[PDB]
Amino acid sequence: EHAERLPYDASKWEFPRDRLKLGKPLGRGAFGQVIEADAFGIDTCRTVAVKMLKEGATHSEHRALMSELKILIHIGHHLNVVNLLGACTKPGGPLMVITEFCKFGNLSTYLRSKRNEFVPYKVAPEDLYKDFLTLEHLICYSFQVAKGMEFLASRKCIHRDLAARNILLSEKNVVKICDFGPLKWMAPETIFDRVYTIQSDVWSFGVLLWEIFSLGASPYPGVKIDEEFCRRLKEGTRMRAPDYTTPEMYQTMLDCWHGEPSQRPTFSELVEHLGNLLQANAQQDRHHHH
Ligand SMILES: Cc1ccc(C(=O)Nc2cc(CCCN(C)C)cc(C(F)(F)F)c2)cc1Nc1ncccc1-c1ccncn1
Repeated sequence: EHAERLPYDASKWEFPRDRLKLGKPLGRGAFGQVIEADAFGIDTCRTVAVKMLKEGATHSEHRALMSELKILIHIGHHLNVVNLLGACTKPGGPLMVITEFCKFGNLSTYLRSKRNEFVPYKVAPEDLYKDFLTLEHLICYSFQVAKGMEFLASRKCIHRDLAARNILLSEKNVVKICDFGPLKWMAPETIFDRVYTIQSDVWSFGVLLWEIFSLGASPYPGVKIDEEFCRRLKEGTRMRAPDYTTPEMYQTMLDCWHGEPSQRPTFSELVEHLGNLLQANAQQDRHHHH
């Protein structure tokens, strides 16, 4: 791709390193570290996530982070794709990529923490279920990720590692697709022939759906991921319905796991379908609408 070579609109993206208050670490990789920070005037004060290139990084590592920055800029804006807010690329400090901060963390861990705080739907008095998750929340998250993937697809992208661990949750129940840089999430064609396409991302989306409606459980419980797993997968064996799913959502997972990639729904069809399911669920209770 050589994305690092793309023109850089510094007036639009460059942020002064001295306008950042660096905080607690959020993660680390071969590239360096990601830390939480407060930025002033990146749009006031706003909390952000900063991916920083380690000192003494190799040329390939440096090139890789710059590439990621240019790719994020190329992709463009979408509510459900982690928002790039700026970068620090000029001399005087490390290369830094700045994104919005999602306070609730990854979806897998978050959902897991709400297992004792979930009900299919609230009933008045609703304060008995304050901050509880409901089927509406779960369908909503599913819908948003589909919207985000439909967007990435429209921009000719292939995610390749779609999973709950790569989805962050921000305020107002808005989720963001990320790629922090996965056999249980791979389509058969990917496992056996290393083939990656938007349709294999759909298969992974199906696993993500299972993760969502199991409230953060690990895929394929009780199964060792080995040649026997691959044999049975290719044969048609699929995960059973998760504990918090609806019949419609489970069939959607099955659809996403069709053996033939061309027969799996497209993200556009998933957006349509999940949107309808969400609307039906959101307007179902007429209690407050007399
Ligand atoms: C700072 C930063 C920079 C870039 C990204 C990120 O997802 N980048 C990225 C990069 C790419 C292309 C490059 C992929 N490489 C494998 C890295 C695609 C996406 C897409 F489209 F899938 F969303 C996303 C996440 C983050 N955020 C982050 N990273 C590591 C740990 C924790 C966070 C975090 C915590 C809370 N709030 C926001 N970010």
